[PDB]
Amino acid sequence: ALLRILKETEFKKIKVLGSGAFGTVYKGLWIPEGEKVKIPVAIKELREATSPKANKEILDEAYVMASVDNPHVCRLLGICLTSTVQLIMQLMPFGCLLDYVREHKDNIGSQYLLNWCVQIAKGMNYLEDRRLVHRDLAARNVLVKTPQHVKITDFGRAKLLGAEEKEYHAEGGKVPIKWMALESILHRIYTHQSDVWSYGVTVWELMTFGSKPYDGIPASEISSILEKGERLPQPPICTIDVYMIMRKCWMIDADSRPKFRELIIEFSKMARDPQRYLVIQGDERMHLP
Repeated sequence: ALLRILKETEFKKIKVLGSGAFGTVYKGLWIPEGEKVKIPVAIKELREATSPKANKEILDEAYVMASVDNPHVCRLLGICLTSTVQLIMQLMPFGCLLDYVREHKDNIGSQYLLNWCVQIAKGMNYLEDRRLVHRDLAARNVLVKTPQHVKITDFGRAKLLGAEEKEYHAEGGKVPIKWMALESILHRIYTHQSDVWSYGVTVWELMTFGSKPYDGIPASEISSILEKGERLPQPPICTIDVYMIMRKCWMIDADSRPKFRELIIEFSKMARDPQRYLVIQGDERMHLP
């Protein structure tokens, strides 16, 4: 019902935006048959797998994906199954949040930063409610609909847990070490609470205006430094209150980390009085479109 099935006659890939492990993302146009509307979209065309899923398997997954409906998660709008699988998704015109904060850092104030933290927490809480573990939360995977509104995107790593499953046990390959919880690095275990760890790193990326975490430190050494108790440093604009939330996200004991529902509450409080919680030079003079 929520998932639209498209024919190749109903959309066009216009411009390549990027490529990754699972396929290629395009800017495109969706012109639904008979509807007399033209809708800007993102299209991801998936690479051919060694063992392609049957169409029935693909549609079953797509119907679940299409049902993920939250203001802060990028939604699958439709799918086309031909020689390739093409996913038609909401278009976030401003690109990823990491590049955005690097490009516009001189004009980003406390209100925007804290609002973004709230929105990301709300999106993640919704995913948790849907039993989805994202597994790749990072500023590069948060997309910008408008400067005032961001959406988390799943590029293919998200996993649905069974009603009685509390963990996803991964099967190896390339992983974003510097965003991962220790239990994920050491044991390939992923949970909603390991997503919370990654949320903390994502917030750190934002508060440093797009700094690279553990810059210059080899990925192979990360688990070692985490075990010693080392963590990402307090961003200069962060009050102790904000940094202490981030540090709680990186507790070794996963159940000692905040829940996303708690993060929504705490950052919502702070977003109501942003200059109390982040100290940015010239904050009251900045402006975004």
